[PDB]
Amino acid sequence: KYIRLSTLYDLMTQHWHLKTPNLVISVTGGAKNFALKPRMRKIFSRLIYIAQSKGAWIFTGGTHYGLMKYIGEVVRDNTISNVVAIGIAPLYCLDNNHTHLLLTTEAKVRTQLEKYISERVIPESNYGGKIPIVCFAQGGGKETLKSINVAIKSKIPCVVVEGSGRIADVIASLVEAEGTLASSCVKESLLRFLPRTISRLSEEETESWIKWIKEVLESPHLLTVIKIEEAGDEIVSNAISFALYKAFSTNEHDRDNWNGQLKLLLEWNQLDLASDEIFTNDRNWESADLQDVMFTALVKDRPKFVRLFLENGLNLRKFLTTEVLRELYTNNFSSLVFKNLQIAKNSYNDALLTFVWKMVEDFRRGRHPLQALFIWSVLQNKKELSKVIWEQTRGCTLAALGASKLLKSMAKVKNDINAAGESEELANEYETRAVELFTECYSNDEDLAEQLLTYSCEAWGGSNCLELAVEARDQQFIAQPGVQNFLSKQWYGEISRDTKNWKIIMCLFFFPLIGCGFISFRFLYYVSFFTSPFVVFSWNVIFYIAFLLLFAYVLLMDFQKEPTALEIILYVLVFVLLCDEVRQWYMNGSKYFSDLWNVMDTLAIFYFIAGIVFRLHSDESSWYSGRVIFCLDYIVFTLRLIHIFTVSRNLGPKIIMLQRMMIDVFFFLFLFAVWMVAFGVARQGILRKNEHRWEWIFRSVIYEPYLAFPEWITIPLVCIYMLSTNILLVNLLVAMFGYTVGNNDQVWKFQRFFLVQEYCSRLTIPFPFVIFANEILAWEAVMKENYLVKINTKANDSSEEMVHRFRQLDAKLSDLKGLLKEISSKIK
Amino acid sequence: EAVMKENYLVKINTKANDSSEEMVHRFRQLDAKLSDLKGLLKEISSKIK
Amino acid sequence: QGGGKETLKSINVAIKSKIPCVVVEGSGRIADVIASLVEAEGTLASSCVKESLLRFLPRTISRLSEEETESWIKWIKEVLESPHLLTVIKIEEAGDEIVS
Amino acid sequence: EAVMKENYLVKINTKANDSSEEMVHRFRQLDAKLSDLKGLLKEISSKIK
Ligand SMILES: CC(C)CCC[C@@H](C)[C@H]1CC[C@H]2[C@@H]3CC=C4C[C@@H](OC(=O)CCC(=O)O)CC[C@]4(C)[C@H]3CC[C@]12C
Ligand code: NA
Repeated sequence: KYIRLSTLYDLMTQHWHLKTPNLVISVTGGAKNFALKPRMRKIFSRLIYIAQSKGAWIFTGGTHYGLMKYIGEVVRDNTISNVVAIGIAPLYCLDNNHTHLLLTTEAKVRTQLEKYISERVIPESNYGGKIPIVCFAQGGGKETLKSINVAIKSKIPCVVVEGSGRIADVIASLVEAEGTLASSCVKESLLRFLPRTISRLSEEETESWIKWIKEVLESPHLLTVIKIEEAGDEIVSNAISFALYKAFSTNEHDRDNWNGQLKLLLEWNQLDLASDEIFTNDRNWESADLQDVMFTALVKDRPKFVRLFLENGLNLRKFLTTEVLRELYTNNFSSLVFKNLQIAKNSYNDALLTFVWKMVEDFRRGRHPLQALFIWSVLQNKKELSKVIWEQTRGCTLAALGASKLLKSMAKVKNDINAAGESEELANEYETRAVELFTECYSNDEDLAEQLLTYSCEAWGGSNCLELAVEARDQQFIAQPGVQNFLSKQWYGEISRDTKNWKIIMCLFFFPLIGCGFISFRFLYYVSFFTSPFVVFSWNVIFYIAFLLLFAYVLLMDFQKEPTALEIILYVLVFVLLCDEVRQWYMNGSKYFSDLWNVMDTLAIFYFIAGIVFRLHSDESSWYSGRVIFCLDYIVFTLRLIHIFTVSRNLGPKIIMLQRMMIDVFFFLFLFAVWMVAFGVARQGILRKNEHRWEWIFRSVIYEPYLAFPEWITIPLVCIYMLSTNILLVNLLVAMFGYTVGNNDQVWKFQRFFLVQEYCSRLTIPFPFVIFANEILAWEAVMKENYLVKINTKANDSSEEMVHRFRQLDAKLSDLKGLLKEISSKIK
Repeated sequence: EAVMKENYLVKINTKANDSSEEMVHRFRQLDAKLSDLKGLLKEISSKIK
Repeated sequence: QGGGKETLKSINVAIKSKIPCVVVEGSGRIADVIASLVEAEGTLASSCVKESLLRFLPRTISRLSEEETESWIKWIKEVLESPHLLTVIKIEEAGDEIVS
Repeated sequence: EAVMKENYLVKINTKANDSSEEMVHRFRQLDAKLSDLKGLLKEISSKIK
């Protein structure tokens, strides 16, 4: 949009586009030669994204050269994600990337434009109104120094310089000094950095450059320098906001209006500036009007200011009212994560997620409120902000684990794998946040720690800290030596673990040996003995062994025609071994039958009742058919006993090698039985009874290989006998090393934990008797307060980077020249 | 993709942190400030005689 | 650790009457004044007090009468008479066991 | 074995190399030499007036 020039604001901000909540000015002029360094393009591309986040205008020289060409390429590429680049200008080629072009006699409406903008009060009023202006200067020469004085002296826009240029490095080096307003220190410099420029024209304009700099350094509170040693991220935001704050602070009317300077420093991210110049206690504030600033410090994603307002005094359990919490979930809860929650609730349903999905619903519909703000910041992956709200929670061994479940149950939703990936790495540093918070709680009194593991929590998720870890599969928390000691103290029960291993077993046989000092547990010690799950599991093996020796005895000597007294006890003991399975039919959820060995125990009893049905029929055809499906069930009641010994010896590091291998041979024998059906058909289809068919053939083809003309066809038959023995032997050896593929220390201790806690979830009564059946938290606050001090003590290896140890040398080196130039002045 | 490209080309030349953590230029800027002393301290004695 | 009127009063009435020790740290308004005023000699700080004390706390001095602001010179010149009763907890004691 | 013992007890207290490679005392001896300046440079201005 060309406009020839020789007020402007009305036809271009009402008929064309929006307002301008920021306005950056890059003063370069038509310098065709410009070294866009990889640092100089870092400044003027972070600036475009900052201006995109604020919706600014960029006034620059509208020509197709230098930085002004590089600027226009970034505004072209960033109108797809609201910067408007207004350009003001042999003949220079025009930059074909400025959406509104404003073509000596033209750098006077540029000054007339910005002063009309800088005066223009707007009732949004975050910078006291008055539309913040920055003037970025980086070049050298005539028009650069002119554009600083006509900026600074007429009205007040800030100027920002960097350490790369001809005259920008002059003013970058002329701020750590005093030179009587630099009436003779200008020519001391300005030929060291630009010697060719001074010998071009008249001295009366070179004399004027002294005046052009003495009007600049009158106000050094409007000139921020971007040094070279700001060699990190966020250096343009640390320079604009540091410049904009100076022009705000020196209005001499915001001493009462300190609240304007806080929302300015909150619109940007200036923690170190706000903590030193606003929250420094020589100013009078009350810390009760901080509440509308805190509500914007959350929803505008300021995780560093929410820590600042809390450490400056803010009762968060009194700030978090219910209308404040519903302004978060209804307005400031992002719809993408909320639609991610519905898919998280349906396909992976859990008691925790039903509590959270109820919580987001009735907060979007209509107490422990601090445990609801922590949910708000952990759902949307506020990674630095949820670490701050976690530090205020009443019980933090719990809430670090429960948030680790809320992330990991949403880290499996594959709608956005990045958000499901950031939730996975955030939950790992809540596992790690809850490991060391527990080992510090376990390096102290261990009985005091284990009461916290089984706390009722007043229904945070309704679960304890230990049960929240096993459902979330937090392998780092459960494999620590604190919890694995607690299980071994639980599985041995009230018996001490220092007796021996065999010393308990020599007391199961002989009941008078418990009453002696032969067991060293901790009046009627037998109830403590026969309720610890070591002796419960030790009873249900020697009873199960003695079950089989009277199942074998009734199958050889007895079992003539009458179900005698030895079989009636064999009837009811199977029913005793059945009446716990109807309680194993409880707490199953149709997935505890998905281990392929609880079902073989349940199909064992269902194969036994058919032997009872076949028994009391008095005919010899079903009596012998009742003996045979008793004898085949004798194998299954041994394969349960063998599977007991298989697990209970290799319960340890070999529990991940086993039961991954067990499915791998379950797959291999399935591929064997598929091949035996194939080899049966190729045997039935060759030998006789060729067409002699009934439903005989549907049952003979299976069992017939188990009991067991060449014109050119015998040579592929052995090639089949090479191809068939390959693909079965390969599956045999793949089953041999399926455990190998796939932090190996933590993964077996959790699998060791999950099996014993499945057996600790059993009733802790022996087998024949199954038919018969808030000031402790004041101690964890000290362990909590020592830990929160410890995680902010951790800046040792950050401070071993001696860039502040070199900076305190620089303060002591600045102590020299500030105090040594005064030594020479008292001599003359 | 040009913005993702331009953020990346800035990033690969931003990477001089562990090169600049070698403080041989942080010692060199001390040497410039130490050269600021002797260039400006020998002139203190000359105005006394 | 603090700043203001009653903090500087509670040091002089400590030190001058009998001898309890005082311990300051590098975080505060007037505590950082006395933290920075131990590596120096200023003729008992009769004119070096106002060289500081507005750099660290500028709003505090423009509140009341000069005759009590003149007294703050006396309130500090009685403090730095005995620098053997005033230990400073510096920021660069960034480890364990710094209070002991 | 007392000589092999005495060389070893010296050796385990010799081991403060990687502790002393943390140059916080090498910066502290600069601070003593920087405190040597201001203790001896304010007296230069007082003999001129
Ligand atoms: C004389 C005949 C007829 C009876 C033989 C008795 C055994 C069948 C019993 C008595 C001793 C028992 C064992 C005693 C000690 C334990 C250790 C235990 O290993 C664990 O540490 C469990 C994991 C844990 O929670 O720490 C597993 C079961 C086991 C082998 C018991 C399994 C069955 C055993 C061998
Ligand atoms: Na075969």
